[PDB]
Amino acid sequence: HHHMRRIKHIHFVGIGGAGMCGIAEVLANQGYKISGSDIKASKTTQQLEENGIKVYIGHEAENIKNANVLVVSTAIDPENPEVKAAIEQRIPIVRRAEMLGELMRYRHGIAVAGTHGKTTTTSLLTTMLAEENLDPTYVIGGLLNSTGVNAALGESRFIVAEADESDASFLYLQPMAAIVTNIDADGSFDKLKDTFVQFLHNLPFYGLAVVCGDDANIREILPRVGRPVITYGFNEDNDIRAIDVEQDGMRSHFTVLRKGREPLRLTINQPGLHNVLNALAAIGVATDEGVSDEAISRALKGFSGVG
Ligand SMILES: Nc1ncnc2c1ncn2[C@@H]1O[C@H](COP(=O)(O)OP(=O)(O)NP(=O)(O)O)[C@@H](O)[C@H]1O
Ligand SMILES: [Mg+2]
Ligand SMILES: [Mg+2]
Repeated sequence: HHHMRRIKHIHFVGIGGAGMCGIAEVLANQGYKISGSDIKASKTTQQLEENGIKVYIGHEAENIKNANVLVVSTAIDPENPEVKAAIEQRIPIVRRAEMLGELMRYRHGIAVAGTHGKTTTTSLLTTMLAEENLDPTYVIGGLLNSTGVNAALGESRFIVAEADESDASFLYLQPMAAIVTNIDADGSFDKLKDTFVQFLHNLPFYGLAVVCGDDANIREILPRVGRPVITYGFNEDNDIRAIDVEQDGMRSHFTVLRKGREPLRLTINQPGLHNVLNALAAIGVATDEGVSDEAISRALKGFSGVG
């Protein structure tokens, strides 16, 4: 991937906050100098230090020394001393989602959205690409148990990332493929559906959206999407269907049907009908990306979960 013009030192304000340390880890593995700051030392900050990322405790204006850009979680608060010093010194400040957007530039990015099941689905799809030997970069909002990290840099073109709908963060992403697991109510619910539509409009006109056709709210916004859509679910009118579902204690067995493919029997190593649906979402993108049946089966059968 190309260098970012004149960016050598990136400083994360609130690096112990959610979503921040995974981006910092990927950028660090790419060769950027990564520093950060946070209110209180934590298991996240103690660890970031262990991989060479200096993590100041307490926000002092001097913590942004030598930084070329600052990363904040969502909004820019001028009352924060590091933020205020950066504005005084004309240092750029971007939100986390915009920095994640830049990791997708020049990559084949897959953004996993939905109200529930993003972390699980992102993990499943990442494992499927790993099993196909496609070494993906990934950014998960949780510990991938198979690797022991939230996020890692891969050498392939792929990056799989959680796409957060809160604060409309995911509109800063420019993916080549997207998942929407569900759109659940519990601003207004109508604005929220609009933003999911906007998110999919960020796909290129030829990009793929894999969405759960069992969800009535997803079904409602499909006429507005204007991109290639593949629906998954249990219902009969889905492009991708799990049938013959058997809940077997901590494991589930099902058959996935896919247009132009022979029926495929699978076992997912996690309980719950929602995780069969999450696996269908990952299967959808993985199939389109060329992942073999064997890689999909191995990934699902032995799935170590997300911490
Ligand atoms: N498809 C689903 N539909 C509804 N609930 C689900 C689904 N998948 C998982 N869950 C539930 O959501 C909980 C958290 O799952 P997770 O995969 O971390 O979701 P997320 O979309 O990443 N959530 P958040 O990042 O907190 O907005 C799970 O432990 C389940 O209780
Ligand atoms: Mg949430
Ligand atoms: Mg999550």
